[PDB]
Amino acid sequence: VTAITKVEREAVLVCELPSFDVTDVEFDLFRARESTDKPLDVAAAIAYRLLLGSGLPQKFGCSDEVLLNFILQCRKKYRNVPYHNFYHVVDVCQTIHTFLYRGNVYEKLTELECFVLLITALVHDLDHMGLNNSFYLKTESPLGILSSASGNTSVLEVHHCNLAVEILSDPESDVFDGLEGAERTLAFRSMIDCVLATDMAKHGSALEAFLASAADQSSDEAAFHRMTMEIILKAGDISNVTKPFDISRQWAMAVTEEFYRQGDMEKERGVEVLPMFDRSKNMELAKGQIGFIDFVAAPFFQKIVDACLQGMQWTVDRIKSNRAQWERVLETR
Ligand SMILES: COc1ccc(C2=NN(C3CCCCCC3)C(=O)[C@@H]3CC=CC[C@H]23)cc1C#CC(N)=O
Ligand SMILES: [Mg+2]
Ligand SMILES: [Zn+2]
Repeated sequence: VTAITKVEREAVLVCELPSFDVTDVEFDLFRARESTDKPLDVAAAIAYRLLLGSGLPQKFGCSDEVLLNFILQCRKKYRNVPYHNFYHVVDVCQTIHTFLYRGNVYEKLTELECFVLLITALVHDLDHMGLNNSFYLKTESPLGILSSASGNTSVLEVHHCNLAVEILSDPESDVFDGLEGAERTLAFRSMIDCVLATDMAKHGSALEAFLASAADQSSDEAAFHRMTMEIILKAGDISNVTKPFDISRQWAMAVTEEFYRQGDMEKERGVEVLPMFDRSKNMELAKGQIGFIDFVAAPFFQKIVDACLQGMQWTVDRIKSNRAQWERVLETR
């Protein structure tokens, strides 16, 4: 990777965010973006203030300047896509911080596990092109061909991991350079394992393994820590429906557009498209969000909360409240 310059660092350091609190469950990233000329500098400043405010990089030997360089090297590898961009990953990092520290999930994990989680949120979708794993496999795109020949169908998640390793190989952006021996190894393994767990083809497997390990904890403490890390990255990743309605709605507009674009691209390529990805078969946003809530997100959050993450109850309450709002949109169309 090329060196981060003094000017690039300075353009982040000048951002003031008076009147925002980045640790709060009601924090609004859209309003932070809209408040400035330079929304990419503001988003970088949010991630910087959040990580330093935690105390964790200081604990684990990561200097202020290595932390910032890492944040800016992540930023340069995100694309100009509608949803899977630098704003998504800064949102995921902020949200995980709320789960650790307002939902008290930090009680279930070591400090080192918490540091790894927050860093991993920023690398978890590096160089995403707005196309899912099925696109690559069905169209025989070159990365699809490499996946099948190679024997791993998590085409996207392996790519994100390759680029995380690339960034951390430069001493100027290695946030894990203060760790020793076995700890350094734990960090790399954890990071990678968590990123691989974000592929929605493993959603059901991940959730079963978590609920099994939570039913003991005692019998295998290490497997419970590992699964808790995976399940919290996954929860941050699909957290848009746990936010204030107007924030939730903006996220939904953006993801929906990436679905449509994939569908246009498959059609172009002679592949027959599922109707959720088809501009021609949909009108309003409401029914899609109600479906995502009923069939994926509401059961996921209620199960993790009931099994041991009791301090995360507000997520369920806000999901139910957003869903009633979409329901009203439908029945008074
Ligand atoms: C805020 O809304 C949303 C937020 C996220 C997703 C995601 N779905 N899936 C898949 C989609 C195919 C069906 C099988 C289950 C879920 C992904 O693999 C995406 C990539 C990684 C994680 C979740 C992502 C969908 C919606 C929606 C909607 C809507 N139709 O309104
Ligand atoms: Mg992903
Ligand atoms: Zn993601």
